[PDB]
Amino acid sequence: EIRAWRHVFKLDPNKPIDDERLERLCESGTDAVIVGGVTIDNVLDLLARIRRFSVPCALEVTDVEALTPGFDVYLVPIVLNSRQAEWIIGRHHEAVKQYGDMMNWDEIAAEGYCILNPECKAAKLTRADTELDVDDIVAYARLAEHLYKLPIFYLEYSGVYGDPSVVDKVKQALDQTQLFYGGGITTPEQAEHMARYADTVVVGNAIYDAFEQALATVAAVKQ
Amino acid sequence: EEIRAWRHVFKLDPNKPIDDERLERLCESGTDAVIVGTIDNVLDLLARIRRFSVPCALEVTDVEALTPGFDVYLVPIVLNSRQAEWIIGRHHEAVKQYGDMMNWDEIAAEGYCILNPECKAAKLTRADTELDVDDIVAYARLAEHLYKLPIFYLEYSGVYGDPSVVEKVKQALDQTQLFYGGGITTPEQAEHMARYADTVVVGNAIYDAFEQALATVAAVKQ
Repeated sequence: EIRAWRHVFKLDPNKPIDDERLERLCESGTDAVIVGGVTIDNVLDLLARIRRFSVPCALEVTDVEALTPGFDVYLVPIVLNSRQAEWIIGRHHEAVKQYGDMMNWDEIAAEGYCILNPECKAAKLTRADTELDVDDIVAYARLAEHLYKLPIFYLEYSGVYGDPSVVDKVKQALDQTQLFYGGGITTPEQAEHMARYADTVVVGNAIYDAFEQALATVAAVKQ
Repeated sequence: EEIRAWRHVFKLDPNKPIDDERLERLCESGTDAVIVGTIDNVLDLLARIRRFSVPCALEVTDVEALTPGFDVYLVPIVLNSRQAEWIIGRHHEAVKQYGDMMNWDEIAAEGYCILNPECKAAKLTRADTELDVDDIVAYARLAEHLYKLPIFYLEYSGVYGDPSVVEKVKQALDQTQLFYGGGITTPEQAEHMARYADTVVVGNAIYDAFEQALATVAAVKQ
């Protein structure tokens, strides 16, 4: 169950990670490892290596081409602040049309993304409106919680460390919907601060850029 | 209200005059609910409906707020719209302005799949109506297992759909309730859609063929 996740690592399947690092990462105490791009073979190869360990393993499906059976959870982004229906339901429709019959709905959890960094690749691809004040962001969180009833609302700051006060304000609006935070977490203090408000804190880039610090984020959140 | 129990509902257009006689027969018909689809005029119609014992719902299509006094507020989300404003845009605007004083316990989302291109709703929302049964089933799954909406709404407004298609959609849904609306003018048409749809919606027929529209209730109930 995702509700228990407090710290998760996110691995880029196009980025290499040696076996000794993968071991240290998977046995670090993190609650889950998310594979997030991407080819189907590389996704399967990485999964097989993770399965050496007992850590829950999830796939974040950003493109149907890399959709792979065998994961514990399928995290499905909905870009709530996108200007294009494509990134809100369109691509989802295409994927569900083709693969819906083989999907186990118990393993699928939608993530109501609110992409907040304009300089990020995700923002540009999805045509996200990042010019948002806290009230805008709060409105999205409330939509996720009450109207769409998504399992997850996800504040995505990508390569920048977000505003902890915004994360705190969003949390107040949420309840049944879980609050995920991602963005520029490199130090344990950064991890700890966001973890005070976010249900679940996601650590990605630091894995490749500052591995030892990335490992330290676990205890900072979980202790 | 426990909307899962609804089998038959009447939908009234507040811009179309309805006399007290027909309103009363409708409200006392045994229908599970009367859905209302100027603010002082909506309130007037509400008050007239309140003289009886039938649940009254407001389907909200404009940013906002919600006119107070209804038992249930129904919020359409047009899943097959090609524009984000009909899926999240206007909903975001509304929640931003009025979200601090909204009672979500009285609000139910309707995952709409608009299936008649000739209607105003389809044209306004830029709905993709050219959908095969697989397309519609895909929307039904999105409504229940990605989005988690209590209602998936097949809207053929004016035209009578294929009951076989409605059967397939129902077979794809689990906990999400299937509403059907479209061209129901006879009790036979109502009963046949009612064996697959959880809830059938009778609208137009109220105005041009009242006796037959009234007869749709018993057809569904029996």
